[PDB]
Amino acid sequence: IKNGNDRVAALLVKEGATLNIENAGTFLCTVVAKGDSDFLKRLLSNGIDPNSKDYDHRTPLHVAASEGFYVLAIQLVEASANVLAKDRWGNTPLDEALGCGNKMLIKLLEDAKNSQISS
Amino acid sequence: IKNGNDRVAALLVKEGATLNIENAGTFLCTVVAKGDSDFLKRLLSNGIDPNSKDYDHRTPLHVAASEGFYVLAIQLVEASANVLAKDRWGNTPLDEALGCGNKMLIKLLEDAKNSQISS
Amino acid sequence: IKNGNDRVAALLVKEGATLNIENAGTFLCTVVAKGDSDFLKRLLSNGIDPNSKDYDHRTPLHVAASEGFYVLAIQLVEASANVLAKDRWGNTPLDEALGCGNKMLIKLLEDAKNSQISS
Repeated sequence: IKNGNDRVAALLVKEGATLNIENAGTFLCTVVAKGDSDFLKRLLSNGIDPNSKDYDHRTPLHVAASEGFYVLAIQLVEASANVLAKDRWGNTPLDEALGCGNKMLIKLLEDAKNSQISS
Repeated sequence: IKNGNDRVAALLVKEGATLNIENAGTFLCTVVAKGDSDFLKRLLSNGIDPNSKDYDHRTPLHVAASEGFYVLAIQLVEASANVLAKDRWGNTPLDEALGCGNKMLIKLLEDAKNSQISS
Repeated sequence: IKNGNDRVAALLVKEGATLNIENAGTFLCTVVAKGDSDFLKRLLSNGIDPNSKDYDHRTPLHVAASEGFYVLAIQLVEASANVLAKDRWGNTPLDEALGCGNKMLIKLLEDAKNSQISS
């Protein structure tokens, strides 16, 4: 997936494959810091957990909501990632997006909040 | 350095080798979580820059303050990694150290912060 | 858009064309320096996002506030590019608009800021 060879990657999972890496919460939030949207597309297709905690129990939304990757947030929420998490000092990802200020993210956060409320 | 062969590292620095890695701050924010103080000492042996910050602008002082360490903080104090730099959340490491607790290390951190401010 | 042929733009958007550029936020700062309001008005016809910020985190409201414009200030008011976002220097655009002057536009900006805050 790093080299973008999905054809072999597709048949690799068919025969039985999985991702076994450490600090995945810290690793993935580094990827979203660079801003590359192509890289995160094929990771979620292989079942990677999007709610993995970082070194400070920081969800990827904490990095995502602060900077405001509204477009790079639809793919993550397609995996039913939790939005009721907390920051290191205590901050909801939906509240984190609201604090920074983003109308597009607020609507997305409200939809996530509505989905979370509906459960 | 990773393999622990400090003896052979003397020839490398004598030859004129230098340390240069990408996202150094993020690397510094997870080794403290690992707690490899002995391996951390070798990092300071080569004089690596301690002012590196991650995507969240969190210096190693910030995570150490949250971790509530004493021996590592004293070792970090020897490295002299800034005094009080606001992170993404805007909380100074001195405030984080006081808020976290560890009065045995907070008093040392406060004395170090006062000395750093005076200097 | 650059050549001013708005007639072919209607067919292009009907075909489903998208406006994506790199370092977009910096572009909205230099255009208002040139004062091409007619060219700027065409940009909003395609629904370009006005919340983009440069490397200094300066929204188009910030540079317009320093520029002390009135017609453009009325123009970006309809764009609704946030209310008051701190820049690298930490100065809100409303504070910058008030500090710069232009009471003819500052009063309109203050009313727009008050309306944006209420909304």
